[PDB]
Amino acid sequence: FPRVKNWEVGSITYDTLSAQAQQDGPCTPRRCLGSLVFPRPEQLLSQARDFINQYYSSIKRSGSQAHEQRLQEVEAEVAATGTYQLRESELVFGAKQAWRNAPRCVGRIQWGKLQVFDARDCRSAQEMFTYICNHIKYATNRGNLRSAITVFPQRCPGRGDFRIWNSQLVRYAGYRQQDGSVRGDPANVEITELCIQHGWTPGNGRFDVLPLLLQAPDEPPELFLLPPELVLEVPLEHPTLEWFAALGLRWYALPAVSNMLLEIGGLEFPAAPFSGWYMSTEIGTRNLCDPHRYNILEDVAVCMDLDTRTTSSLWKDKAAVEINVAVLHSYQLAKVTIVDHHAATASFMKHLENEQKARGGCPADWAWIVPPISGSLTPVFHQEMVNYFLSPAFRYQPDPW
Amino acid sequence: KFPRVKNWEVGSITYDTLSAQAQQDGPCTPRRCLGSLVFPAPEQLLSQARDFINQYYSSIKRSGSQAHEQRLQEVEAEVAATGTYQLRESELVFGAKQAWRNAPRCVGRIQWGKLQVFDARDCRSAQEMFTYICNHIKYATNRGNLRSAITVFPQRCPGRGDFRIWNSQLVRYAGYRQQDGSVRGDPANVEITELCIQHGWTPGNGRFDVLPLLLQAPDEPPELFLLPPELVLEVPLEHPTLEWFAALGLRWYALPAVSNMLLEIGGLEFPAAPFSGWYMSTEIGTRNLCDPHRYNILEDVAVCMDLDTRTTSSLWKDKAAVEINVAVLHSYQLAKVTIVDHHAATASFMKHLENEQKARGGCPADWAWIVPPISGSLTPVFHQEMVNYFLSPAFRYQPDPW
Ligand code: HEM
Ligand code: HEM
Ligand SMILES: CCN(C)CCN1CCCc2cc(NC(=N)c3cccs3)ccc21
Ligand SMILES: CCN(C)CCN1CCCc2cc(NC(=N)c3cccs3)ccc21
Ligand SMILES: C[C@H](O)[C@H](O)[C@H]1CNc2nc(N)[nH]c(=O)c2N1
Ligand SMILES: C[C@H](O)[C@H](O)[C@H]1CNc2nc(N)[nH]c(=O)c2N1
Ligand SMILES: [Cl-]
Ligand SMILES: [Cl-]
Ligand SMILES: [Gd]
Ligand SMILES: [Gd]
Ligand SMILES: [Zn+2]
Repeated sequence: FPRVKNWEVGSITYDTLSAQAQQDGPCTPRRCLGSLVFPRPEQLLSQARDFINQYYSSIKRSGSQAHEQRLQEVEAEVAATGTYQLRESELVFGAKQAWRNAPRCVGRIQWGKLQVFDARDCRSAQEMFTYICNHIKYATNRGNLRSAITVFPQRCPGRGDFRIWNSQLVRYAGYRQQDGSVRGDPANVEITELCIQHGWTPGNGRFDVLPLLLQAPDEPPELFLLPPELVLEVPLEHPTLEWFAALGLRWYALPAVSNMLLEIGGLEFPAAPFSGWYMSTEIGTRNLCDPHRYNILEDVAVCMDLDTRTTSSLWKDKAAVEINVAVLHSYQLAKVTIVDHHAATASFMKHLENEQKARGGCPADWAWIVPPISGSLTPVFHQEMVNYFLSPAFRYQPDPW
Repeated sequence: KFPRVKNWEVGSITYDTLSAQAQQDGPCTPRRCLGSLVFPAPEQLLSQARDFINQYYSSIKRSGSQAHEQRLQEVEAEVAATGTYQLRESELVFGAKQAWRNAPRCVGRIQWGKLQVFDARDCRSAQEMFTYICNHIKYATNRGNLRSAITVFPQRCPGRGDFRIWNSQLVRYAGYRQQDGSVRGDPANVEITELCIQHGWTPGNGRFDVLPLLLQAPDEPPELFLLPPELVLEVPLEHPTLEWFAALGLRWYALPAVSNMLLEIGGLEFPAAPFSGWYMSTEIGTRNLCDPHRYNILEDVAVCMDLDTRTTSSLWKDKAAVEINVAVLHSYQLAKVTIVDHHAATASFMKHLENEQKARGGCPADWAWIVPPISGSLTPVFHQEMVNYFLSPAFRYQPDPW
């Protein structure tokens, strides 16, 4: 039972929950691979039993009545068909547990508040688009963002798969050059090349919201233009740097992850987009200041008249902080839900104490919980953490080509 | 079948073949990663020594030669006759550099080849130990132009107790448990402060009181020694544009000299071998001054800056910590004392990673320690995957002598 210390306070806890880890991670006694982003048929019934048992434990209903009974239908269901369907409540309870189990999510204090749009009866690329559109409208909610996941049908053999080709529902274009250099978002240059190579007419500039390459089983994808009134965006301005708005920066309101594979009770949903709301450092520090992203750090520093000629003026640090200040200011003025890295990390500490008394620990990936600016100024920096894989869970999956 | 490692900023990909040589085992399993934890028979002495000698004769391109096999037999024979063996002076110098080279949480390893090794293995008392230590401080400080050095005291050996330095660093500030349960001075040093007093030290009552050295000779109680004030170079902290900052009265010392770690070379153990380089500014500005459990100045600085401290989304914490690091850098440059900022230091660590990949096929690195505690993704190490593992020779932690 791994001993875990908080170095700010001196408190000690043991992670007893770690003892139930499943799909093994990448580390061995001889080397640690915790800093790697992507680390490297009678079985369906075993993962199926375990999830059903997890369900009835939560609802105070282990050992009696329907506990026995639901174990049988999935037995018989896989006996005849080779797979099974989840009760709508299970799909809801599995959805929330997989969020609860995501080691890299700092927002999990919210895990109990989630809206599951059951789209298991989906049947075409036109059906998805409206299911995605109800999601985006429901989650955006005029800027009062609400956590939501939409679950499309569970993959089966013999036929294809529902898969959203974009990493997120809202992404910006990336246009190349004679010199290769990208106008727009360099992270999305690939999916931008597939969107043009499928019908879309490429826009002019930096923040062109990409279309949507949606793919119904077996058939090639179809482009879908997003309603410009459905894509809530926030123009970026700074509370006191008057020229900041003139930089013409923007970001969208809804972070909606549309390529991860949701896995409940052994069933694999390759299309199950979840959305929440942003922590401000994601937009201000990574999206805008990463060297391989919008890479605006130096442009902002010039406007602040900072001394970029020496690293020890800390001009990068100063410009980055104001970029974050502008993100937070802009989202609040637009009345769009956003959380700063200080409040977010402090709620995660509260989440860890919650998870300690409830489940005896919490899987957390320290490198992704600590925010990308001001890490030791947040409490999670001084908190030792244990990282492992529990089920149900979200997983990464190969790109569909 | 070797770990593939990606740099996300540039796209490059390498494989860490050196990790397969990992001479020991860390805390992680396929079940669970514990990488974020701060603290994770002659035959066996023989194979450790054998591996080091192999290493030493590889570095001098005498791999598998006459001298090489001579030394193997010599060591084999001396472990048989005495239970231990003795390092040659050149072996000791090579082993101390390799221990630095191998330290996975050190971001300054671009420097690992430039290390001054003082051989103190003939040391005989606590009083002589004090003289070697004072010479180390004087040489490494060098009036502000810092030089990396290590002084290596007699090795652990059967029949005799250990040489130990009780202090965690050669220069530390006292932490006096005030009567409110609070602390005046550095709270990380309350324990060693209590010990110095208990061992005869007359304590001061300032925030920046330099601790005496508690030096333990084999099978002897520790003995108190005061550092000559003019040996301890300090930097008063001022800010280039915030003139009230000087009125905080903050100081820090020039020489970071870690004195409580164990140096391991070829199975031999040196419980007392203090080493010193120079500071990266974030250690002082972010960790030592702003950690809530250290000097914890962040809020008092933000109030003085007139930041809005009632709400977190004003980023007052971030703004105040950035100005504290600016003051640290400005002050050390003013005083002409070596210091490196986290941008320069992480840039040079990327070059070390590239040197080490051509040289040994990889480099053991602890990502959570290499990425600075502010502005992480603004430095290139943030976007570099890393493989953490233990190679020997090595610096290791060891239990406190008391
Ligand atoms: C409600 C506010 C939320 C906030 C502020 C938040 C914040 C974050 C952040 C900053 C990350 C860092 C990962 C990255 O940037 O690539 C992350 C990871 C993640 N989040 Fe959340 N999140 C929220 C809600 C949710 C919800 C509703 C779900 C799903 C139901 C979710 C699932 C995940 C997953 C799967 C990851 C990646 C975990 C991994 O790769 O191991 N989050 N979150
Ligand atoms: C010359 C400039 C140097 C710089 C800028 C530097 C920088 C650093 C920093 C920032 C850390 C993390 C420590 C912390 O945050 O508490 C560290 C760790 C460390 N450094 Fe260096 N260092 C330097 C020289 C040296 C030398 C000369 C040695 C030994 C001969 C050394 C050995 C170590 C070790 C053993 C650790 C801890 C590694 C571990 O616990 O696994 N460093 N260094
Ligand atoms: C490709 C970029 N990285 C590697 C993965 C993208 N991703 C993976 C899933 C977690 C994640 C979270 C955010 N932000 C959020 N707050 C949320 C998105 C959805 C619910 S909350 C943004 C991106 C990602
Ligand atoms: C005990 C507290 N933690 C765990 C480690 C503190 N420590 C010991 C390990 C290395 C270390 C390095 C620095 N800084 C430096 N630049 C140096 C010190 C000596 C040469 S360079 C400061 C403190 C520490
Ligand atoms: C190499 C390193 O693991 C990589 O840059 C990680 C570090 N931590 C991160 N943390 C979050 N939240 N998001 C990221 O993309 C990353 N990138
Ligand atoms: C618990 C956590 O691992 C701990 O606070 C670590 C994180 N990274 C660090 N990195 C450095 N360089 N020094 C430290 O003391 C720490 N502390
Ligand atoms: Cl994003
Ligand atoms: Cl220090
Ligand atoms: Gd101007
Ligand atoms: Gd001023
Ligand atoms: Zn690990």
